[PDB]
Amino acid sequence: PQITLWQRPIVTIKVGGQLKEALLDTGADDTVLEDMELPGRWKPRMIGGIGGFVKVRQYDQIPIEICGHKVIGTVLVGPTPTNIIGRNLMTQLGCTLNF
Amino acid sequence: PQITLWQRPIVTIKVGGQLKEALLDTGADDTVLEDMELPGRWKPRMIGGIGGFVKVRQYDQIPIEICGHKVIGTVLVGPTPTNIIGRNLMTQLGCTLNF
Ligand SMILES: COc1ccc(S(=O)(=O)N(CC(C)C)C[C@H](O)[C@H](Cc2ccccc2)NC(=O)c2ccc3c(c2)[C@@H](N)CCO3)cc1
Repeated sequence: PQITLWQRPIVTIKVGGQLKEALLDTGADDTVLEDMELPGRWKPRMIGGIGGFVKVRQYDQIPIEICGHKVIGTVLVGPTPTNIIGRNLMTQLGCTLNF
Repeated sequence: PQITLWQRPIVTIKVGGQLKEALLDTGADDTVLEDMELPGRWKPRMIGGIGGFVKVRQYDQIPIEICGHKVIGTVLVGPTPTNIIGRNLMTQLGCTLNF
């Protein structure tokens, strides 16, 4: 698809069995999801953004379906107010910024 | 330009007389710059990032030069870790996301 930016670039994802909405975010190094239940070991991590620093849980090699395409990568889980799809997964969709 | 996302999409911009590096950010509704002094008056505004809400200054009708392009819009100034270009300016560039 081609997605313009007159509104938020929001897509449907499926992770941990659940369908969710998420934001395609070229400013995010990594993918950050709102608190949910995910299986497997994780490791604590700190990320920094506009509101300061937040503590997230880092999950490795987590499968995520984005608009029907299965990708896999690191997923951070924590108290973000919005599900965010980072570059680490957008590369795997073959996604580009065009102007 | 077609920009892949294997690395951060950084561009040089010219604003308020000054040359600066900023991040192309589809997850940002609005453009946000670190403390700067801009032409014109501002009003207070609260914006919400990954760590919570923060007070910024909203300047309207700020001209900005981005990748050989001239644009003009609202620029927010406040405690952001990195300068970010939001959708409000990227639409003026004609940016799209493409899978
Ligand atoms: C290592 O992985 C990460 C991933 C994401 C982040 S981040 O979310 O903190 N962020 C990094 C910088 C560029 C600020 C990138 C996103 O662009 C960020 C995501 C977000 C969107 C909505 C709500 C919370 C977070 N976007 C913004 O901070 C942002 C930027 C501008 C903006 C708004 C938000 C609106 N809430 C109000 C007006 O304009 C940091 C580290």
